[PDB]
Amino acid sequence: QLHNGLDFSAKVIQGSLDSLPQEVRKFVEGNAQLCQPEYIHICDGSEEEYGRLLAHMQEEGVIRKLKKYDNCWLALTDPRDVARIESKTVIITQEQRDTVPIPKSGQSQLGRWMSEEDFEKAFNARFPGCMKGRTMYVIPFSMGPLGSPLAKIGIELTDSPYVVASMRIMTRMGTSVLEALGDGEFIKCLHSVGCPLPLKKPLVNNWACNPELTLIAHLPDRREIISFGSGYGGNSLLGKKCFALRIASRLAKEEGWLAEHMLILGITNPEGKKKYLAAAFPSACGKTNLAMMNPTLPGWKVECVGDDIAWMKFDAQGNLRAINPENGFFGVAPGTSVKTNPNAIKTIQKNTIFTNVAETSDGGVYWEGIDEPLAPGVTITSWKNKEWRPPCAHPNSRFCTPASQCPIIDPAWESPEGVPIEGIIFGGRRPAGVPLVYEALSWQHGVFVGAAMRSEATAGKVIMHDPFAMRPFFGYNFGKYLAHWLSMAHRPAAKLPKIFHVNWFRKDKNGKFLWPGFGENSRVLEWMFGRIEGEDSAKLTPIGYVPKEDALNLKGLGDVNVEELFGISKEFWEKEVEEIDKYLEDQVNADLPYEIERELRALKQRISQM
Ligand SMILES: O=C(O)c1ncccc1S
Ligand SMILES: [Cl-]
Ligand SMILES: [Mn+2]
Ligand SMILES: [Mn+2]
Ligand code: NA
Repeated sequence: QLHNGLDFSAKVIQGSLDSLPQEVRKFVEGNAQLCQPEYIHICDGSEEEYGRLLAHMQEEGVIRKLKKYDNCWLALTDPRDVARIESKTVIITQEQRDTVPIPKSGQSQLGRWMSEEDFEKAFNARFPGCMKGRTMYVIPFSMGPLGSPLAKIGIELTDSPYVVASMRIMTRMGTSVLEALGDGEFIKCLHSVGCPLPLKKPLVNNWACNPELTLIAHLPDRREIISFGSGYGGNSLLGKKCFALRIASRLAKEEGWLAEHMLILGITNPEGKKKYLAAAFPSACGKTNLAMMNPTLPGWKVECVGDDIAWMKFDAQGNLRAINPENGFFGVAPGTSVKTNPNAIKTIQKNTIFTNVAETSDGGVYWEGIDEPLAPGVTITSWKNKEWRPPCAHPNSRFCTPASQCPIIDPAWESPEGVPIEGIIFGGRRPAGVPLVYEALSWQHGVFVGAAMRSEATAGKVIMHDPFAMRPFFGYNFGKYLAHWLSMAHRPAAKLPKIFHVNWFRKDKNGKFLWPGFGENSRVLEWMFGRIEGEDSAKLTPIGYVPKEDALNLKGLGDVNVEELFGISKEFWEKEVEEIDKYLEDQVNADLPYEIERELRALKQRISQM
């Protein structure tokens, strides 16, 4: 070198550039050159590092300690920066069609592509000098149990201590990961809040962000994730959606596995027999509630493996093995109660970071639907830091908690070979037409059932399509994703799990729920379990198998109207098939696989014979 080269050794405040794997050092030093951080901190993952970082954020006004609990914290954000922004989330590939199908008549709802050239301009308009005056933290992290053959490693560079703390909870991170990685391949994750010092614009609520320039980008062919201007959740904790669904789904396709928006639970019947099930419901639905269910049926146990993302690969015996690539739960707070989710309420009482919830005057947390009366003189500060009376919490407010703290965490939740999935459940909120539960007729049918998923949006009401619960998350062309799932039927040895669809939301003509739900949903899981064992507990219908009369355990429920709850109307299903047809034709178009068109035609045909 003729001067100091591009050596940032002088600016390292923890760790050593010399001890990094060569390619990790290149990634760090290149981005230090580009972003111009004041310091580089190579994270170790230690409790001391974590404790110190939290104390520091506290000193800078960035988080508040919640004094009601053991080591819990609260962040309140700039209200411009509160959620994933789909319209600023993009995937870059040489060809648009590889990322999203070319729709027939409308705009695609299945992803957003950006050209390499357009992304380069965007990147150049954002990242140069963006970390000036700030520490660049280097977060080495594993998605999956450390050293599992199903795990994948990333390195996230960030200028946000809040991301570092949250990534500690949500991933495995620190020195052990760098040691596991060695000279292997990793996903390159670059994040900045986009507020270099000295600040050009007002800092709101001690929450650095750059809303106008917010851009969450994915470069699967480069194995890169590049995210600018949001400090929040799925935009900044790059392991979760960006890596573990978007990038990972593309890797899965290359490699023969599946990366999916599914909870994983273990269910044990009164005789001690255990199965694992995976379930995909829209983000707005109760995946966490199901994954941590407290079953009402005596002798049944539910244990949680994960509440969000599943990586699944057929092993050499044909079993579908699943891991939770996450290390925590990043759960939507509102609606979490002792009634809807007692085990979640337990988990979050220790060592948890909350974002955009309300705070009680006794240093506790609160939100819509917490269903917990407040003591005599206890008042509320809203998530906007103002006094509040009976929203107090933002609808996308969150808890971020260690998975190991769940009182019903599955004993195998970190087993490196994964847990054997025997059923895959799809579901959506449908106030009419759709039965409580049905079973797919075949693998191909089951893939169609995934494809056809629809759900009532939270509020007049709209019923939206959300195939496989993956609509915001596909890493590549959804047609090709469907072909990938279909291909599993031709894999030698593969034991294809049974596929089900559920709906907890069916209403009578007065708008009253026909099914009580919550822990009563264990009655549906019981039926599934028996069907997997080969029990003759099903009746054939045009849409699939439903429970026979008297097959569902209704003991304890009184008079459940199973007649209406399992009613199938020709008129409803005629309309439903037409809406699914028009949707797949438009959105998937030339990339719709033959077998999915065949399943659509077959369902139309069975409905025609009613
Ligand atoms: O809330 C519902 O009723 C529901 N049921 C099944 C699957 C997803 C949801 S959101
Ligand atoms: Cl989010
Ligand atoms: Mn999710
Ligand atoms: Mn086939
Ligand atoms: Na704040």
